[PDB]
Amino acid sequence: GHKDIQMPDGIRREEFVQWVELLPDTQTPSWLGLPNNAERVLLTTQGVDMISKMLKMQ
Repeated sequence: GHKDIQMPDGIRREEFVQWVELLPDTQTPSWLGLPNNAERVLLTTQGVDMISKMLKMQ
């Protein structure tokens, strides 16, 4: 949505590390700049891969 990642104001290493630890832990592909549906495409690809492997399994 309208939310965006804000860069830390700290000047030392420890502040940056503390910012990384505090990251929301809900990463979406839009963090990287990709569209949010890239994750859905990847999941679809992995599902088809699992289907292919289990088909090879019998």
